[PDB]
Amino acid sequence: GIDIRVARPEDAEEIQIIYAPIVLNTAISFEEAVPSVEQMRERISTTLQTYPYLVAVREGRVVGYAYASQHRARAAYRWAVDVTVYVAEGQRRSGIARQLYDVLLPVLKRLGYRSAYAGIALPNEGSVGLHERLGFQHIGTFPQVGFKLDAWHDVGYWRFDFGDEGLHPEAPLGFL
Amino acid sequence: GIDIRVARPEDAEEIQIIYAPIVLNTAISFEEAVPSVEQMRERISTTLQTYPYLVAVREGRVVGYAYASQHRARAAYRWAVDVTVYVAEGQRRSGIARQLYDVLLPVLKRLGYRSAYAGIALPNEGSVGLHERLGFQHIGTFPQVGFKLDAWHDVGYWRFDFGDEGLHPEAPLGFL
Ligand SMILES: CP(=O)(O)CC[C@H](N)C(=O)O
Ligand SMILES: CP(=O)(O)CC[C@H](N)C(=O)O
Repeated sequence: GIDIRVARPEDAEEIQIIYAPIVLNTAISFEEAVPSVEQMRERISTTLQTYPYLVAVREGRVVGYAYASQHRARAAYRWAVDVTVYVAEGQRRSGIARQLYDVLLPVLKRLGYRSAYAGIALPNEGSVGLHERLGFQHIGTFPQVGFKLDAWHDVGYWRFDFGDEGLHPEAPLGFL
Repeated sequence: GIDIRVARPEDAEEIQIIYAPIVLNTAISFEEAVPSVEQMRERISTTLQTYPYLVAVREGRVVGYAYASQHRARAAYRWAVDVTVYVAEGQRRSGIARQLYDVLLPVLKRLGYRSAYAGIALPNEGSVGLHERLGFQHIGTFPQVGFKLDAWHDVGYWRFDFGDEGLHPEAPLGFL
């Protein structure tokens, strides 16, 4: 009942089940083509080489996942990280989401990142409240920055601060 | 006498001369490695395959350049584009920058983009005023997102709305 494990490439099929509808029918993800199970399988592997990738299991099945990712490419951005959480289309009011974050965030802090950023396609008052009750501060919005499903969607950014200012290179999740 | 030209890889050298010290000792660019002339020569070629790359020439020399680049990776971001302008560290109080934007922006609009974004490392009253008097809206700031030269830097984003809501795929600057 909502236990959080480190993900694995074998969990690709159940992560795709969650992600496929989001891509086809929502503007939650700004992708337009559904990645295959094998494609999701390479993503998980690639991510785990440097970043945490978590899954939330319930009754022995994956009902949610969360992974971190590079914020930007330039060197001076290395203490910044993107965070991404998708719960399965129904077991929300989450819950699963807050928990996935309750594990992902402290692990991020340990590795040395100073800030975490979440992209939230607007409107999504449910997703917004979640982040804001975790401590995320809204720091900006890119209006009409994207076009999907015959509509112009804004993208807002929420920052989670870890603090600090001594500056040493962010270590990676033990290179899986 | 302040003339705006479409860049070509032969301008690589003079582009670096402007850009190399900016990387070494400013927070304007978050690159840490100083790019060579060959590296810059490949960036110009690659950019010109899809995006406009401009230079400002006066007295037969480059005094400012400007280029467009992909804003984000995912498909629904395809009508959004990043903009970058660097002028010569002695020919500023520009001038040059305004003339670059006077050319770059309308090209972008005719290419089918709906919004252009400029990322400004803060503080910079010089660059901020420029964008504000051109029509850019401040849409947010990423606080302490970068660390370089023993200091944490905020990055601001300014948006230039081209308008429209009919949505046809952005065309490239007549590919090389
Ligand atoms: C709108 P987008 O595709 O940029 C980000 C999607 C999701 N919120 C995430 O955190 O990955
Ligand atoms: C403020 P800046 O000039 O470093 C922008 C960096 C670039 N967006 C990135 O991909 O890191």
